[PDB]
Amino acid sequence: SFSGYLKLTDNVYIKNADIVEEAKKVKPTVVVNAANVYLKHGGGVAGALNKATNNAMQVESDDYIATNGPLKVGGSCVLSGHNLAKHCLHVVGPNVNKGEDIQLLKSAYENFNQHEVLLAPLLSAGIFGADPIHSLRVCVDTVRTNVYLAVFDKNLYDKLVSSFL
Ligand SMILES: CC(C)C(=O)Nc1nnn(C)n1
Repeated sequence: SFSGYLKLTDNVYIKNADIVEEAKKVKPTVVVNAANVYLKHGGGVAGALNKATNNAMQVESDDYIATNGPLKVGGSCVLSGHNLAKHCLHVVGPNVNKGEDIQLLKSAYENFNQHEVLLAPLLSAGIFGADPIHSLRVCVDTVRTNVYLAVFDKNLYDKLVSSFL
């Protein structure tokens, strides 16, 4: 199962890891994607997860959007995990760089509660523009299921652990 994680709370764990590499190693039941409403997996975690699936995630996602329309900011959908996981939970955190309401970050993390265990990135962090320290705080105060957080950046990982209240 998951190895090398630092335990933050009863149910939240954290590791300085590449979530693609982590997913290929563990093959978790659920890998969380830092998705946008259109499921256009261009950059950040989404671009990296999609590239690891050889674009199969994007092909599946375009069919999902053609049938269902876009997700809501704060919403999610469950699609295939391809070669990374059994399932991919595509969760849309607010993109602060698009002027989206940061208050939707709690709604976004609530989607994790539908899954007993997940491998995930910090929602709205990275290219989504939110403060990752705030994202981790909302994660630990919202998610009640077992979440294994993969933080790519070592310097950010150290800052998150050292500042964790
Ligand atoms: C109270 C408001 C800001 C809120 O949480 N709205 C919401 N959360 N997820 N979706 C979708 N819509």
